[PDB]
Amino acid sequence: NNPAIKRIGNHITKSPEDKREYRGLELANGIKVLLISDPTTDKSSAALDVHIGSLSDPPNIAGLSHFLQHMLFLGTKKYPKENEYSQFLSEHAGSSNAFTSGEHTNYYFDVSHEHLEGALDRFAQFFLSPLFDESAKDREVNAVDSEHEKNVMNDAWRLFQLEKATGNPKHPFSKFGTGNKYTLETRPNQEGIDVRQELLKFHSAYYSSNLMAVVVLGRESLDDLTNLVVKLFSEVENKNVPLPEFPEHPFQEEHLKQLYKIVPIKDIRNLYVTFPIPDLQKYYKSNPGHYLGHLIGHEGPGSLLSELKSKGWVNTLVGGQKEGARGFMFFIINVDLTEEGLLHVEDIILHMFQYIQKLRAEGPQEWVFQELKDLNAVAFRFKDKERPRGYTSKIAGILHYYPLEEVLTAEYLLEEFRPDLIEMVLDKLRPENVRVAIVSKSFEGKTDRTEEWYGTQYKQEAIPDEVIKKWQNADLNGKFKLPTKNEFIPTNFEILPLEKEATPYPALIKDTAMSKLWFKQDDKFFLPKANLNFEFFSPFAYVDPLHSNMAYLYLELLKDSLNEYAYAAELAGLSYDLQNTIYGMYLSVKGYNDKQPILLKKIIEKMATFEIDEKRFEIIKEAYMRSLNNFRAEQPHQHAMYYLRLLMTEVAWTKDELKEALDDVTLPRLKAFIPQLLSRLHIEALLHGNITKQAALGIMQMVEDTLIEHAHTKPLLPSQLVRYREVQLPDRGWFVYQQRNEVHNNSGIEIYYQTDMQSTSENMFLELFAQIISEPAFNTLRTKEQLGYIVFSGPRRANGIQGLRFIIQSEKPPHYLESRVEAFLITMEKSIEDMTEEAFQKHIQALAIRRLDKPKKLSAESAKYWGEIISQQYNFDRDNTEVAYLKTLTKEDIIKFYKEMLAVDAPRRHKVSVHVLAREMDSDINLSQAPALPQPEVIQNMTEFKRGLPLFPLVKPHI
Amino acid sequence: NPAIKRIGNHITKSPEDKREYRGLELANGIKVLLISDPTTDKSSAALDVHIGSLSDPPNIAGLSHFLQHMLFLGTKKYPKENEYSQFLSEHAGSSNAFTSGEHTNYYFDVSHEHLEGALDRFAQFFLSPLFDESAKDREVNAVDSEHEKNVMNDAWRLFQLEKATGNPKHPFSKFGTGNKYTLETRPNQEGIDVRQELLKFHSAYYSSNLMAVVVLGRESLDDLTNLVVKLFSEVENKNVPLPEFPEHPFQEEHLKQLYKIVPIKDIRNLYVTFPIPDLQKYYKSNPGHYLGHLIGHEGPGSLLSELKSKGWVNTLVGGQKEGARGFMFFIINVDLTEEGLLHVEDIILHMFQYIQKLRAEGPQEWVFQELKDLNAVAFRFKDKERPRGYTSKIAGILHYYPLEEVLTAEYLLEEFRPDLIEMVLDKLRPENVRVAIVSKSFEGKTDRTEEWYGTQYKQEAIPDEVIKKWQNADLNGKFKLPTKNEFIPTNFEILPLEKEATPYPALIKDTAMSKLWFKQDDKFFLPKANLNFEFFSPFAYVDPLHSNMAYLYLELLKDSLNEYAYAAELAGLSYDLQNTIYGMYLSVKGYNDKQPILLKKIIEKMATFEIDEKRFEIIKEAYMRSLNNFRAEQPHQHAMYYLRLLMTEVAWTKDELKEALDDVTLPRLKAFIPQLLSRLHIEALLHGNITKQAALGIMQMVEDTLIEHAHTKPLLPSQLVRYREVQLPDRGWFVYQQRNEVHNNSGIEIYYQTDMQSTSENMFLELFAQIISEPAFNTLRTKEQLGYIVFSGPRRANGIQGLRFIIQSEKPPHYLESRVEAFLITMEKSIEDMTEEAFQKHIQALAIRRLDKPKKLSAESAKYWGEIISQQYNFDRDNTEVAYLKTLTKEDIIKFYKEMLAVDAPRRHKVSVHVLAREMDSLSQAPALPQPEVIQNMTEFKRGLPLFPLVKPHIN
Ligand SMILES: COC(=O)NC[C@@H](Cc1cnc2ccccc2c1)c1ccc(OCCCCCc2ccc(NC(=O)[C@H](C3CCCCC3)N3CCC[C@H](N)C3=O)cc2)cc1
Ligand SMILES: COC(=O)NC[C@@H](Cc1cnc2ccccc2c1)c1ccc(OCCCCCc2ccc(NC(=O)[C@H](C3CCCCC3)N3CCC[C@H](N)C3=O)cc2)cc1
Ligand SMILES: [Zn+2]
Ligand SMILES: [Zn+2]
Repeated sequence: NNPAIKRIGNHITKSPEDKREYRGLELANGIKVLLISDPTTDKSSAALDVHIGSLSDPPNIAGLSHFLQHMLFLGTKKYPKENEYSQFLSEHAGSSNAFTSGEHTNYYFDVSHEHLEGALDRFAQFFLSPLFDESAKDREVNAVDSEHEKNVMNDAWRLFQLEKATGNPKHPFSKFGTGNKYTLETRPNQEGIDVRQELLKFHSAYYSSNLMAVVVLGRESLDDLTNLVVKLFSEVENKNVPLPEFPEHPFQEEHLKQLYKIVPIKDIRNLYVTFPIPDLQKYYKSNPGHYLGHLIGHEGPGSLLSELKSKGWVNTLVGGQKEGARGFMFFIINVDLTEEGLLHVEDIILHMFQYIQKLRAEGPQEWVFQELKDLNAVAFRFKDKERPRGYTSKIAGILHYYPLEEVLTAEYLLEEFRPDLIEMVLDKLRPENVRVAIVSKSFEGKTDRTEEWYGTQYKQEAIPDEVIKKWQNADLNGKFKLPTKNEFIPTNFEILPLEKEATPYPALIKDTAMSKLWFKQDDKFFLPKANLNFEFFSPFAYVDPLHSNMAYLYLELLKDSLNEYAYAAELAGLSYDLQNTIYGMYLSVKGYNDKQPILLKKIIEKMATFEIDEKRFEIIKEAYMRSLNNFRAEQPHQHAMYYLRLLMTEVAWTKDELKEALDDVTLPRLKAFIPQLLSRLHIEALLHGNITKQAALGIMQMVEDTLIEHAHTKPLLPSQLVRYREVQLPDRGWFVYQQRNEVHNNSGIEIYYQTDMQSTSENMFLELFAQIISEPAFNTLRTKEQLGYIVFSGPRRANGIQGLRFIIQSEKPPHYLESRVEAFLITMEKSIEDMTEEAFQKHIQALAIRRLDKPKKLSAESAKYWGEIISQQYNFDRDNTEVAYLKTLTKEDIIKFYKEMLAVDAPRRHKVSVHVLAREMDSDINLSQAPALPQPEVIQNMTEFKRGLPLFPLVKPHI
Repeated sequence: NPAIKRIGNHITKSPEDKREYRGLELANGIKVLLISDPTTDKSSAALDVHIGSLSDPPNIAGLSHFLQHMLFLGTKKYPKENEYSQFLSEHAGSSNAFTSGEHTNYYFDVSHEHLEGALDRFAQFFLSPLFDESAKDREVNAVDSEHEKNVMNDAWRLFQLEKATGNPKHPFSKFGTGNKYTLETRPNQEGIDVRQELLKFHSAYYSSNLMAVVVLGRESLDDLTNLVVKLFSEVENKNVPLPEFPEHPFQEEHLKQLYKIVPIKDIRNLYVTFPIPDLQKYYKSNPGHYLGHLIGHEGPGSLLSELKSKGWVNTLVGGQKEGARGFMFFIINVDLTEEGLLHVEDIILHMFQYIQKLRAEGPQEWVFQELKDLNAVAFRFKDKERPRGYTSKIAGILHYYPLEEVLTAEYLLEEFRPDLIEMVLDKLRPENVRVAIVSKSFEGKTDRTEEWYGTQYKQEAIPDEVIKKWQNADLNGKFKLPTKNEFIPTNFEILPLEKEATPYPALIKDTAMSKLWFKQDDKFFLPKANLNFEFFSPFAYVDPLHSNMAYLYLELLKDSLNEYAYAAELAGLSYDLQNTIYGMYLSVKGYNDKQPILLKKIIEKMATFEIDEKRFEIIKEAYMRSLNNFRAEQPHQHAMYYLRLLMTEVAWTKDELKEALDDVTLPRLKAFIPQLLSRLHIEALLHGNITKQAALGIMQMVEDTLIEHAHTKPLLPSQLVRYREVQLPDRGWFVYQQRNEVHNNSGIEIYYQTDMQSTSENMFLELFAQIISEPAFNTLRTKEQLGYIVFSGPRRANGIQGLRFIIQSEKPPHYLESRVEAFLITMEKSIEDMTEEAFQKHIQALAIRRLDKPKKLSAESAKYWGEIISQQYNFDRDNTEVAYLKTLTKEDIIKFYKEMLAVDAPRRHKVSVHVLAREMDSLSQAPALPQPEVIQNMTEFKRGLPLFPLVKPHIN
């Protein structure tokens, strides 16, 4: 009926549990579209994906597709204002982003459901009439340069690019996609290159509709969205641009049978094994790479990892298919290395080849495939509802590779068993086709080459033919066996009827000296899943640095020992997490409820009757020592946040204290620790999901009985159940703690204005001021003043106390940052004074909607409940109570609050700043007038600082 | 001049004693000792009448005690009753008195400038006392108060019960305290005028010939002679023959008798007594001291060692017990285990076996010689005594020894008399034994009740078969005589005062492992040193279990080291070792000579200690009963104990500790000790006859002994955390209520928390406490008659302070609250009205008290140790704080009360603890009080309030 529509796709295959409605169609200009109708959604979204990226970049400008990614969303003929799209989405509780890959430039946003047409109209105009405003040319270069400079000191980005540089330089795969100040400014200036004209050349030659895909999600019907997208996207130019393909592999003979020795930033030992393979995409209905990745990357009994671990060579492994570009892919086998693993690289690889050879001897297995196909079927069926912004962005890219009807089922379903394709792929995984890379600090001052884009230090060798022959002739290994029938595969998906005694919030169904049990039966999602949360309290887990180290190692060793068993459950959508806390231990079991008690039983049984293997203990003790030293390689803002937590909490063991006390951790001392730690405990739990009241009680009893029987567990005294207090800062006080980051040449800062103890009134005073200043903070400090890559503002909540926080990572000294934040606070006071009641009520309403936002998955609901339980505040109806009080708030109340608590001259001001210096550092112009800042009290000793100040009380519970 | 009957020869003193002495007998028969000490801060005098309670008329019990109370209540020269106490209060003085069975000792101290003034008031009570009728009823309520206090005390209960089981016609059977019944109720019923009987007794017994006067002053011996003659030569001589009681109060019918007594506390004791002749005459030889030393010995081969080894007894006390002139006793008292209580006959057999070993081996001259040598050293290097107690003690012993031997008397032994040792030993036989067993296992199984205390007991005759068994006691090979004591000091060298010596302790070491404070003694010059150590460990108080483990570890350590340590303790080298809320405390005191040997053994034992399973179980049981036994402590103590739990950050209760005790196993304790000693911090004070280098060597030795045997590493500074005081809110009032199940008396503690300690805050509080001190006693105790215990003063804990009131009364706690509140108003008025002259008198009185210089090393060390344990280190505090006190005004104090303590103060921080009586249900105008916040749960109360900072240390 409509000439603007080429074809309306048939039924879009979806999960029976999916209530969202789908319509697929192709427009006359060649745009592939998917319309998502969700009358339930709080946020409406859209995405456009151009099948052009950084592999198409011109030789003259490296990072041009990525620079276009920035320059395209700056002004349009309909909306000449550069920041229109950004402002509209900010004004209507939205957000936007984009990314550039080698073959795609994806653009996306979300907005309040009532404003889809307005946001989409602004979005569509960039694909119709862009202007590329010459005024933002230099700031975008700096935004792209800031992105790369952040990546430069990242080990993964370094490796990613070093791999690209060690392939065929004549191949597009070797291109540097990010760009920088050099590639976008310095170099084009020297060569008399017109950056804007080269950008427009690129835009006009590649950005065509035939290579585009659109996804629109909203409350509006399928037909209303069909009209909206036709109106907005049938006018987009169709220059019939051919799809860029790369059939030739960037890895030719001279790039095979090669060995690379790389120097990292962090003290990490890793082995990377790669095989170039053809492009397997077209075989998505059988997916041979997934079959082989499942087996090679298996962690159960008889796996390659198991043997490599037993040999004491590796702890972790990753195996499978890795995307390349249209025409090529890679097969990887990635492992970490123990000190002995680094010495037995050749041996490890021999074992890798022995496992690959076992699969050849055994041949493909239909039963392994049946499990994989059946599991993905259950996965797709009971899958959680997606965040619309990520959902659209994802589908936009997927539309290019699959028929309209298969874009939901694409990466989930398996149909045909193709053992011939498995045999085809497995045949490329051979020693004459291997590329080997070792990453070790031991290569420092022993390297001859440099990757210039990042500065990575490496050496390259050709692998001796005698090493290749040993891998080819590799003898059989009986330790390697194919996995067994996965008994963890779920079968019972019955949604237990909603009980007569069912409550809207978690109810305390057990209250004893040993345990406090909070339970809720899911009354919203109705998926066969549940979340089991346990917090085990012991004063012996943080009494001193030694015991803290021992509580860490205990649980690392426990997860390691349970790994081979737990893996099968993980594959069957049942996962667990076990971490030590500053009060004891945390256990979470998520996923399908069916086989959930079995894994829980095993976890607690292992906990209570743990037999430590000396070899594992020594390997894990070494890796934890490295992990301690590796904190220095973390970013300055991350360090700043770590120092404030130390400073502000009553008891807190530093990384320096923990590593000093690690040497004293012996195997008998640890063997003595476990019964002592488990001798006396309090357990506080939350069991939420597809469970009944009597089932939750039986779970808790099983947990109790296992600890009582095997560990001889007894409860703790209520006087022993004590939490740490926050430091109480003095009125009109300002303290500064300074430290240096030795890895990065940027500064870090956290500015904390401590207000008072949390309450309905105090929370909403702070949250309203935070709501008001939120967007301006980013546009001022980040966009206008260009302070740093990281600019953050919001409430800080710790130990029942709260306040206002500012986190910034800049190239400018922390003391300059101090004066800028202070000027901004004055501007915000002016803004609140000057703003209208209409603009003020919009803030109260924006915050109110965010706080009343319904959780969209069970885990999101449980996380809200868990927060109230771990804070011991138990205010499950918080949002309603606090939103009712917020609506009564006046402009003058926030002005008074600022005047008394936050202002430079406020009578009750409590400012504490943490300054993290850059690697090389030492300690008008139409900008806001910064006030006069007093002399800070410089903190020299964390203990003396705490000893000289009072500590706050602890917040009283609701229940 | 002729008023002196004779002047004694040289008064034998120590060459180390710089004080001058003069003895003389007055014409009226008064024996006198004069002490000339120009350096003395306080001067003192004491008069002792050799007549006591054993002289009371049978129809008026406690009359001698009553005369003591009525004597110092006005005279002809000084008619007002308040005169004497008032005079001493105005001139930095004090006074007290005690009545025993044979003596009435009256004594005082005053400023060294006001000796003549004070002694003149004192002297009149021995010339023309008035005995004011106004105080008759108040003094009876005072004597009745003292007896009612002792009524629930197990030691006073036994003391009287023993006296109720002998010859009733013997003066020893007398109740010497008296009460409202014996001094008021019964005499009125019998038509006895107590006043005339009081005057009768005083006339008959208060004779100068039975009196001894001791005077200590800055004044010369010649000037002291003139003063004591001027005042005491007029005391009338009634020529009273000194009473004697040579019959033994236990005649044949009272021998071979078994007594079964019910206690208040869950205690188990065995008392074995032998009536003996009055050995006082043999004081130069002293055979009772000899046998006491051997029978009571705690070293290898001793009676105790075997009784411990068998698992029957933990402790033993042996030797002569004083009776009166004419009779004495020889005792062997032990405590019992659950098993000792079932093996009493076996314990006494073992006692008799040991006695027989002393017979078979005969007397040892070297044993006597060692005692002689030890008393010579102990007399020579005797610490300087506070004048008040020094005069009091001499006034008593003046009666017993010649003038010249009054100081050496209780010390020096001369001739070895094996004949006497055989004579005394011949009395230690089963035919002459008396046995008493104290145990709750007798509750409901007794027939008699002691009338004065209500003590429940049974009397039995020891069977002839049991006596015969004990008589036939074999020789036991387990008993061996003690060996030569290798702890006897020989090196008495006083090291020269170093060029770099300091007046206060100096920080001579500040490492991660230890903080060492040192001071060479520049005051006393006796061959002694005090070695104090604080060991910090987060594992000594992490939970109630570790706390019990810390207690038991040191108790077992002290137990195991006892046989070795006793020899040192006899040789004047004692030690203390106890668990703290932060770790452990060790103190080594006495003669420096053998001091590092003992300290090396204690530190070695700490680390290489091996636990005996039998002792562990025994000590564990002893500690479980000790926790329970707290229920029998006074209600005011209970009230003090609860406020320490309420106001401290972390504090494990007696209930939590006793609940944790069953989890203390032997493998658990063995795992704990290596763990506790693994990481330590030591804070020490080494004060005495030592050099800087000697101190450093001592600290290094302690550190190295721990490093070697325990692999000790230092803690992190971040781990050296001290508990905080709960910060009370402004205008707040919290009440905590409990009950005392044992006592029918109420206990209370009222705390007005002020602020953190600082020069200004300390002196505000201390000056306010000075002003209200006597009035609090006079109003609430004397006038209102609230109770025996009425206390007011500053409270100091965790760098914080405030005002406190402690009252033990039979009246309910809420009443005391309003009466204390009424008193606060009364003082608010009293301060506004008092003169500048009256105000300055309070400043001077506090200044004098605060500047009162220590008389011995121990007292100086204690002052320094207090500065160390608080982590304030303000050694020059007393000078600084007094200088500031002298700048304070009546206005400054008025401001402080109105802001912090007044019923309507803006910053009033009140917390009260109420401990009700056993039976209890759950005048100036008192102000209106708000409704208090009742503390249900101690932890929730603590969680709901903030915590104070910790006081900043005073740096050099
Ligand atoms: C993309 O960036 C790079 O190219 N980086 C370069 C190399 C490092 C390198 C290499 N060679 C060089 C040669 C010369 C010079 C320098 C060199 C540098 C690199 C770095 C990191 C890196 O990260 C890994 C993720 C890569 C994503 C693909 C993938 C996903 C999942 C799985 N597999 C799994 O998650 C599997 C499942 C697969 C599907 C079936 C079920 C199993 N499973 C699950 C969890 C763990 C388990 N053991 C396992 O196995 C495999 C691939 C990849 C490559
Ligand atoms: C004062 O109160 C009473 O009398 N109460 C009565 C009885 C309990 C009783 C008894 N029998 C009864 C019969 C029938 C009915 C009721 C009865 C009740 C009692 C209670 C407590 C009591 O307390 C004990 C002290 C009593 C002082 C005499 C003394 C001092 C020191 C030493 N001996 C030592 O200090 C010796 C040294 C002596 C000198 C040379 C060196 C050794 N040494 C040192 C310390 C420890 C060591 N094991 C030791 O041995 C001996 C006696 C005394 C008596
Ligand atoms: Zn970018
Ligand atoms: Zn009295």
